[PDB]
Amino acid sequence: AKKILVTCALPYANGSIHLGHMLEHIQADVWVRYQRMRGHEVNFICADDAHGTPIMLKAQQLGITPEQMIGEMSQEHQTDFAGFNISYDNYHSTHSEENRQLSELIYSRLKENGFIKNRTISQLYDPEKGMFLPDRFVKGTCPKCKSPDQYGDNCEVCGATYSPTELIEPKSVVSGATPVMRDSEHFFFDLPSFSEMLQAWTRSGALQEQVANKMQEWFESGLQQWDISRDAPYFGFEIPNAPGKYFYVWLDAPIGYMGSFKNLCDKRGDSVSFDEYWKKDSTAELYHFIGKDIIYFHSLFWPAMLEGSNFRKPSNLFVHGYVTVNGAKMSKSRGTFIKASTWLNHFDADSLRYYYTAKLSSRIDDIDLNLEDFVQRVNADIVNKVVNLASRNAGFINKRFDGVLASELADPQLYKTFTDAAEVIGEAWESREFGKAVREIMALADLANRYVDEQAPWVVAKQEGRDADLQAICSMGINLFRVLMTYLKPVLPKLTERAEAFLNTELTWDGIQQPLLGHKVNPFKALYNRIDMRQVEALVEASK
Ligand SMILES: CSCC[C@H](N)CC(=O)O
Ligand SMILES: [Zn+2]
Repeated sequence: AKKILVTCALPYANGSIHLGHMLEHIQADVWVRYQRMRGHEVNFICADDAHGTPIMLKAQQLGITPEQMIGEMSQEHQTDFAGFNISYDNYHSTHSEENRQLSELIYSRLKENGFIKNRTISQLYDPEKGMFLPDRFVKGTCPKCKSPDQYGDNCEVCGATYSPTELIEPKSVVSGATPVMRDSEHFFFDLPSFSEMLQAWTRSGALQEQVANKMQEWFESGLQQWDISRDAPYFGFEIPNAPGKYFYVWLDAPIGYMGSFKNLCDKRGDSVSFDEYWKKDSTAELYHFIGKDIIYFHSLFWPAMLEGSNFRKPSNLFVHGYVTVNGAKMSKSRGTFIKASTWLNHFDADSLRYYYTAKLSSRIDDIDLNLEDFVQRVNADIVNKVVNLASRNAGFINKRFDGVLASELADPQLYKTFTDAAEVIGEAWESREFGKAVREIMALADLANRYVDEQAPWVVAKQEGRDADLQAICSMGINLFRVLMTYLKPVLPKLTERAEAFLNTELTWDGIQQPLLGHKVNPFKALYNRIDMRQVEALVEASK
């Protein structure tokens, strides 16, 4: 049995969960649920990313403490993820004593080992508020086209890009005061010292080809020292021995993966597992599921931080693409920027889990939620292929055979075809070729429905003396449903629970080798109903 620690990226505390987050958390959860079904020790770890200047300022604007605000969003996030049945073993916060201690420990080791440099930089500063301004908190007039009210390093009228120091008549977004350049000592992590180590990691063949290609572009451009400090006022962790200095959010954020695991171990009273998973000699596996917009932090800064502080590095990074809706980036004006909470007012979680899983692969390409296709595919595949095998057969079993399945399989060869597919389907789940697994499963579902059509139970049922034939056919279909629901158990947790209640059995991966014979099943109300485009139209309207 493997020991596996899996994470998803830590959601920003000052935004609601949306369908882009859900792609990542669903992808990870399907993989995690499969690994648990194969008997491994799995720890699925996440947390909110709760630090930084935007959070500090938003809390001030709301007139509440940052602690109050992040606490409220953590609850909102966890409610949403729970509604999608994301099966975390722990959901913590980067704003935690565990992450503080681990961030201070890693920093102190990096510093003792020679990987922290001090250098003075010059940055725009709001003298009224009394704070350095990140680029997006500076506004002014575009130096090229003279358009007013442009933010940060780019103009949304003419498209020009420039340093915010080039803005005409610059203003602080916080106070309206004119910012000035001010010097400040910053601490830098010496990423370039890890170049050779990181290049060897890139060539090993573990990472997604597309990610390794991006890494080569970054090595070509040249690694640079990384500014990991921010001046007060800040919401984050203060740097030991450096009054008025804080760790930049992105330094402490991946350490939050460790902090969340430490929290889980401590709450369990488990004094051994943290070191078993994070020491350099670990035999446990560590996987980060992440989006393509945060590769650099996880593939360059993070392994180097771990190496330099005497911890193990990730076994793999699993990177996915962006979510599009109807082929395009999510659009507020079109109602396609869809929150996870809004989704659940209109559809169940299983429908989206299924749709994403059917499109996902081991590559980093974007995943398109085409809403018309969503309706067609859920109805065709879930209602009419898989659930149909239960719904078309269970009525006869319950009404004419007292709920009892036949004592033998009607078509043992066909059953073996279904169980023989377990190796390829499981390999597809394992390798993250989710679309391939779904295609195989639905090909089997087509065979199962062809079997039932060939036996014509709606004819057999009306013909005198054919009761045994009817029970045989319907029991065979139910056993095929049992197998397909096992293969789909990582994908469709709630439907699976309903299937298990109907079948009077928990679905295990190995259990498919023992069909249900001479076995009582239960009645059920609709296992899964059809959806329609009116519901899609309502979702879109509700999201505008
Ligand atoms: C350690 S992963 C942290 C991920 C960031 N919170 C994503 C973002 O804010 O864009
Ligand atoms: Zn301009």
